[PDB]
Amino acid sequence: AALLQCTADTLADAVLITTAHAWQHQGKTLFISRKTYRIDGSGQMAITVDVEVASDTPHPARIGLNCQLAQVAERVNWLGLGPQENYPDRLTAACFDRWDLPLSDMYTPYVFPSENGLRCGTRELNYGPHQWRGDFQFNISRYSQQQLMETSHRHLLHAEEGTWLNIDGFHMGIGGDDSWSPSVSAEFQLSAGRYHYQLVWCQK
Amino acid sequence: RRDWENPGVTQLNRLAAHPPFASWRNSEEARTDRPSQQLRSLNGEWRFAWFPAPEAVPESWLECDLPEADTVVVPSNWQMHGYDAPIYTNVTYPITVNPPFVPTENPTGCYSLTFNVDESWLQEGQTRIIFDGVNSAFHLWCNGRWVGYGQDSRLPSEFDLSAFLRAGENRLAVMVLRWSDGSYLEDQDMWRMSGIFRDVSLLHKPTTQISDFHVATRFNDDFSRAVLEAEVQMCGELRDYLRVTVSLWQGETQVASGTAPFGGEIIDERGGYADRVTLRLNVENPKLWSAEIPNLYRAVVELHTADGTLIEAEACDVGFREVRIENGLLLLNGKPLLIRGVNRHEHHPLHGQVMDEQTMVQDILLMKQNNFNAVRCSHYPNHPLWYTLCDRYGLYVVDEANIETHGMVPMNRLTDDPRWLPAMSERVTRMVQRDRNHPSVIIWSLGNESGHGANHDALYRWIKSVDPSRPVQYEGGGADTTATDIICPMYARVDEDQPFPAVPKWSIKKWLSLPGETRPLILCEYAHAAGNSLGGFAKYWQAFRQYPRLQGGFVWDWVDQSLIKYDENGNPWSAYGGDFGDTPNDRQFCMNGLVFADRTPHPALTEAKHQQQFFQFRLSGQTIEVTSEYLFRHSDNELLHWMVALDGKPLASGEVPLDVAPQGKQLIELPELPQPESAGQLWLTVRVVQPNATAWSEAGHISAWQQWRLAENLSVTLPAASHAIPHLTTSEMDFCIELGNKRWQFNRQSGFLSQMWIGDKKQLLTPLRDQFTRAPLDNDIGVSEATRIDPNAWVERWKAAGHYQAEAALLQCTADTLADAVLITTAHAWQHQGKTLFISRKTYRIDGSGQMAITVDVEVASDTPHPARIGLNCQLAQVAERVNWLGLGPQENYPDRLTAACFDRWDLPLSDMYTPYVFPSENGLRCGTRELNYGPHQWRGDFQFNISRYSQQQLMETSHRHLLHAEEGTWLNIDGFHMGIGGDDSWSPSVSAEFQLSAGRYHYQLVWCQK
Ligand SMILES: CC(C)S[C@@H]1O[C@H](CO)[C@H](O)[C@H](O)[C@H]1O
Ligand SMILES: [Mg+2]
Ligand SMILES: [Mg+2]
Ligand SMILES: [Mg+2]
Ligand code: NA
Ligand code: NA
Ligand code: NA
Ligand code: NA
Ligand code: NA
Repeated sequence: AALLQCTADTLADAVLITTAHAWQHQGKTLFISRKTYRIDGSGQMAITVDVEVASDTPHPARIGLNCQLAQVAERVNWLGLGPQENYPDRLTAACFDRWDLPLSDMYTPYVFPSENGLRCGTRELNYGPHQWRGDFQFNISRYSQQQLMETSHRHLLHAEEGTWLNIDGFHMGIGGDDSWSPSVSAEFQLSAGRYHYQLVWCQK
Repeated sequence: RRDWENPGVTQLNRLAAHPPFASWRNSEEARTDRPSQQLRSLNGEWRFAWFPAPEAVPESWLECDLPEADTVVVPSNWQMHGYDAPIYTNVTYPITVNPPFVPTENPTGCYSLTFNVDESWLQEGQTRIIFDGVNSAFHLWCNGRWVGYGQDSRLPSEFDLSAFLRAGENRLAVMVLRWSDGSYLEDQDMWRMSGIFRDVSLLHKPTTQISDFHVATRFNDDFSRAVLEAEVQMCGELRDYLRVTVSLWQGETQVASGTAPFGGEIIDERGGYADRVTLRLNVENPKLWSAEIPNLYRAVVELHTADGTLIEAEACDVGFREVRIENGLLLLNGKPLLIRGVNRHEHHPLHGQVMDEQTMVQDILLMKQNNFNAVRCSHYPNHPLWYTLCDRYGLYVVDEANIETHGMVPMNRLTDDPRWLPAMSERVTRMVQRDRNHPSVIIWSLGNESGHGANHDALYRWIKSVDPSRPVQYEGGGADTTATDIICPMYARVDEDQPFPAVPKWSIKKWLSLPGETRPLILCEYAHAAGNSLGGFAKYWQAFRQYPRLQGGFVWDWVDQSLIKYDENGNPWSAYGGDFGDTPNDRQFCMNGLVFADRTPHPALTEAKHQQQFFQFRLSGQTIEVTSEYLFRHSDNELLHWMVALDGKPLASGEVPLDVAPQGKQLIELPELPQPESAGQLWLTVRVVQPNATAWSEAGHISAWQQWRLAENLSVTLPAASHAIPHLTTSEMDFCIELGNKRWQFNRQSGFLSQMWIGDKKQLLTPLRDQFTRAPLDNDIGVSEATRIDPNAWVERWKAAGHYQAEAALLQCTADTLADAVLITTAHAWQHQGKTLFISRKTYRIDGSGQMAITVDVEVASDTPHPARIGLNCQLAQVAERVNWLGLGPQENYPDRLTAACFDRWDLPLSDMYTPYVFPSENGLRCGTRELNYGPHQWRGDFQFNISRYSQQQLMETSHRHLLHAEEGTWLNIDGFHMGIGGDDSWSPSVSAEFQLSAGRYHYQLVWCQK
C-alpha cells in the first residue's frame, strides 16, 4: 500500500479523515482505495470506501477491510445470512435473521486450511463491545488469512492473540463445478472495476 | 348471387394459376429476360368512382364512363386517394364477426379503363388479362359483358378476354368490394385497405401453348453433379410434330439441352399424360445458389415443331440448391443454415400497400447491408417481382399463404371447419403453383395466427406431396404441431418459459430437448421492435450460435407501418392507428420496424447488424482469431482494420487482408504496441471492410466489428493543488458558493442546486434534482390504455406506486467549510401516500479548481416496483450545436442493447442525440460514458445520459413526434443507472431480471466543471 493522501478536517459536529492508497507491484498499480472516516458526536465512525481495480489485473478474491482485534469474546451475534458459513455463489440455503453463535462455530475446520467462515448479506455484526453496521460479508476467527494460507493441516493451526476480522464489501465466488480449472462463474467474479461500500463502526 | 358472402365461391371463370409467363415469340428474348411484346402493362391512369355498397352502383357504369368518376393512378389503394379511411386493427376483425357475412355498407370501388388492342392479338391466339392483386374481391366486365369473379387479395386472378375484345378500343369495368367472405381469412395485423393495388396486364398466348412448367434440381452427395428436371404441360391441340426443348444457360453459354415430343411415362392403369413431357438435363459441377453467392442459370422452355419453327417460349432463373432437414437440422446444399431473418410487410407511407421496384431494391440492399440473409413474407404471397429480386440479390425466403384468422374465437374456428377447407386450399395451392420455381423460396408456410385446424394438416400434406423439395412450417396451435417441419414459435424467450395453457412458449433452449422432439427451431417472429426496443437481442444470438438446432429466426419486423398525413401548413407527418378516424383501432401497434416508413434506420438496426455478423473474433495476447460463419464463400472481399486508442486518442492502427475459408479460422498477429504515456484505458477496435463494391454494397462497406479492453493504467498522480479557495455565504434560504467568476446556489428549502453562474450568466432553467422515472417506452406500456388498464405493465406499476407523482421531502441540508473546499450535504425522501419510495443522500464538494464533485447514494424500497432509472436531471440554459462524449456510441444505446456501440470519442450535432420515434418516449440514451461535453460544461464519471430539447414530461404527454416543441434551453438526464428496454414481445413485461434496478442500494459519482 502506497499512501497518496491523508488529511483531517473538522466539521460542525464531526471530524472527517480522508485517505487514498495505491497498491502496486513492479510499477503496476493494481488497486486504488479512497476512504473517508466521519466520526460524529454520537461516537459513531462512518467509513466510506471506493475502490478502483485495474481492468487488466485478474479480478480480486475480495474487496474489504481487515484487522486483528485485541478483544476475544465468546459469542458472535449478527443480523444477516446464517447460521452456517455461506459464500456469494453458495448462500441459497442460508436464511436472513438474527444469529448468535460461539466464536468457534465461525470457523470451519477444513482439513486443508483456507478462507472460511464467511457470512454474506449482513447488516449488523456484534462482537464484544463492537458493532459494525452496513451491508457486507464477513468472517471472524483466531486465524489470520496469512496463517491459514501457510498451514497445510488444520491440526497445525494455532490461535493468534486477539481476533482477526475480515469485513468485505464484496467477495468472489468459491466455484466448484470441478477443482482442476477455474470454475467461478463470471457473475460471481469481481470485475466491475469500481466498487463502493460503507461501514459504521461503534460501541454496542 | 352475392358471391362475396359465400366461402364456397372464391372465383368464377378464373384461369388456373401458373409460374410467371411472358410468351416470348423469340428465344433469345426469353434467354435474356428482355420485355416481351406479348406481355403488356395496363398500369397508368384509370377511371374511378366510390360507392357505399354494391347496390348503389349504377347499371349505366357497365356500358359507359360515369362523368362523376375521377381519373386516378392504378395500381393503388383507394384509401390512399382519400375516398375512405384506412383502418388499423391488430387482432379484432374490422367487421362484425358473423361468417360468412359482411356489412351491408360495403365500400365499393368502381374501376374502369378504355384501352386499345392490336388486331393481331385477336386474329389468333388467346388474350388474357391479369390482375396481380385486388383487395379483397371483385367482378369483371369487358365491353359491357360479364367475364368473371375472384377472391384472395394477394395472388393473381387471370381471365380469358379472347371472346370479349374487339380490335381498337375496349372498356374494362371492375367492381371491387372492400369486404368479402375472403376477409375472414385476411385478418393480418396491418392497415386494412382495398382496391387494385398490384399490376394489371394483358398476356397473349398461342392457342397451342405452354400452360405450366416445374423445374427441379437433384444432386449427388457432394453436389459435384446435378440433374435438372423440367416437367412441361401444354394446352391446345396435340400433334405428333410438336416438341418441347429445354435449354439451360450459364451466362451466354448453353450448358445443357434436351428435346422430346409430348407424352409422359405411364403413371397408372389408364396410361399417362399425353399433354405433358419431362426433360432431364445433366449438369457437372453446377455453380450452387445460396444467399452468400446467388449463382443463377437460365432455363428456356421452347414449344416448337419438329422442323424447328418456334411456337412460343417461357423461361425462369434457376438456382441449383438443395433444401432438406436431416438429423434435426435445416440444411442448404448440405450445410446447416443460420437464419438472420426479418419479417417484411409490403408497406409504403405514401402508396399504402402498392409495391414498386425501387422500394423493394432499397429494402433488399438495407437488409443485406445489415447482415440479414432471410425474409419472411408476413403474411401472404408478395408482389411477383420480390421473388425475382431475392433470387438475384440472394435472400432466403419463406413464402406464406394469405391465411390469417386471428380474430376468431377460438383461433382455429374456421381452420378446423371443413366448410372452409376449399377457400383455404386455394390460398395455399395457387401460391405453390405460382412460386415453386423460385430458388429464393426455401420454405413454405401455411399462413399465420389461425390456430391449428384439420385443414392445416390436409394442406400441409398436400404441399409435402406436390413439392418435396421444400420444408413446410406453420406456427399456429403451439408452434410444434403435426402441421410443421420446423418448431417456429413467435416471441418464445431464450431462457424464460411462458407456460400458457394449451399453447405454451417454452424457452427455446428447453423446447429443443422436450421428450421426443427432434426438429430444428427457427422463430417465425422474435425481438419485437416497437419503438425503443430490441433489448436482449444479443441473448438470442448467443443461443443461436451455441445450439446447433437453434437455427435463428425472423425479427418482427422490417418497417414501421406509419402512413403520411398533412396538417394546416401542408406539412406531412407520420400517422398511426386512429389517426384517420378509424375506430376501433390499435393505435401505435402498427409500428414495430427496424426502420421508419421512409426506410431511415431506427437505432436498433445497428444492434441487429452487429449480432448478425458473419465473422466472429477472439483475442489472446497479441493474437486475434477470426472465425468465418459463411458456409460457402471465402472472404475474398474482406479486409481487417485494427486500431488501438487510449481514451479515444489513437496510438496505432493497421490493416490485414482476410483470407478465411467458410467456417474456417485465421490467426492475425498484432505487432508490438507502443507503451501508453498517460494513464487511462487502452481499447482495441477491429472492423471488417469490403474493399470492393458489390451488387448490394458500396466500396469500403463495414460488415463487422468488435472491441476489447487492453491494458489499463490507473491514475495515481495528484494534480497540483489550487491556491484559490471557494467561499461559502450562508443565508436563511440559501447556501451560496463563490469561486472567482463562478457561483453555486443551493436552495435550503428544496435541498437542490437551484442555480449556477459563470460571470453574470445563469446556467440553469430548472434545478438539478433526482429522477427515478422515464417517459414510458412501447415496451413499458404494452397493451395498457386509459379505457383498459393492464396492471402488470411496467408503466402501470410505476404509476400505481406513485413513482410519477412522488414528492421530494427534504430530510437534511447542511454546509461545511473544509480546508480547500466547501461541502454541501443533503438527504431527500420521496414518498407517496405515506410510503417512502426512495431516499437520496448526496454530498457536493466544490474546490478551488472550480470542479463540483457530486456523490449520490440511493435507497430503493425493496417492495416498490424497480425504478426505470436512478439519476439526476436539469434544464440547462445553454443550447449548443455539438455534443462530445467519451463513451459507448455513436448511436443511441441502452443497457440491454449496447453490444453494437463502441467505446471511443464521439462528437455529434445535438439533433442526432434525439431519436425521432413516431410515438415519443425516453430516447437517445448513451451508456458507459466517462466524459460528456456540452457548451461550457463537462461531466466526468461513469454514467448513462441523454440530452435534448424535450423534457421527459413533454415526451410522456405527447402522442406524436410532430407535435413536439423544442423547449427553452437543453434538458440533460444523467443516470448512474438505467433499466433495460426489453422487447422479447411488447404486450407483457420483457426486461430481463439482470437489467432491472433491484439492488436496493445504488451509488454513483459525477464531477461537474467547465470543459
Ligand atoms: C397484441 C398481441 C397480444 S398479438 C401480437 O401483436 C403483435 C403486434 O405487432 C404482432 O402482430 C404479433 O405477431 C402478434 O402475435
Ligand atoms: Mg365468396
Ligand atoms: Mg395477427
Ligand atoms: Mg462487445
Ligand atoms: Na493452506
Ligand atoms: Na445454431
Ligand atoms: Na404490429
Ligand atoms: Na479478402
Ligand atoms: Na409519448
